[PDB]
Parts: sequence; C-alpha cells; structure tokens
Amino acid sequence: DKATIPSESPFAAAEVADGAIVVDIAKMKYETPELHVKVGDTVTWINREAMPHNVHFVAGVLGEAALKGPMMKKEQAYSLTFTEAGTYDYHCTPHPFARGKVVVE
Ligand SMILES: [Cu+]
Repeated sequence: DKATIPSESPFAAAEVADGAIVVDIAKMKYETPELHVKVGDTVTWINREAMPHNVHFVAGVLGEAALKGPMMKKEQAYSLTFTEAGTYDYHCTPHPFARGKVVVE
C-alpha cells in the first residue's frame, strides 16, 4: 500500500506522542485541509468534537481498497504512515463535505 496503519482502531488523544504530525478535526472540518509531509512520516488525526469522525480514502488512493478509517470518538486519534509519494485525498464518512488531502513528497 501507500500507507501503513499503526493502530487499526482509534486511541486516546492524550497518548499521541509529543512531536506527532497532527491534523485536528474541529468545527466540523479538517483544520489542516492540505498537509505536506515526507515519505515515512506518520500523520495523526485527532477528533476534538463530540460527534464521531473518521478519515476515508476511496479505493485506489492509499492502496487497492478504500481505507475507511474507524470512527474516532471525542478526543480520540488515528494515524497513518505514508510510505510513498503522492497526493492522497480523503473525506469524513459521516460528514463528506469535510475534505482534506495529504501531499507526500
Ligand atoms: Cu467527520
């Protein structure tokens, strides 16, 4: 694939390491809708709100299958490690007007 998944299910925001590359989900949006990272970097999304949110990459983007991330509860996190350069668009499954991309260089 173009990314590996450190944790298949969400984990506590408070457990996210200092230094992590974090995208906040707040105000019903990805607060960094265009993020540029380097190959090998891990991106961590953190849901700051009460409604559950995820990240969802359609098939062919991160790999053959869609990556429909797990629903993060408030103050939960979810990470992806990008292993190949590319431009990877995603959206929130419950709230698909919220869209983002990770550009991996
Ligand atoms: Cu969402």
